[PDB]
Amino acid sequence: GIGAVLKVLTTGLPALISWIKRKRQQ
Repeated sequence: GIGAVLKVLTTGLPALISWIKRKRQQ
């Protein structure tokens, strides 16, 4: 999505740490 490029910018915040989080914790 062309317009999603700007959206993902914020979605990457919670998804960034979520990656390492799921690793150890839920």
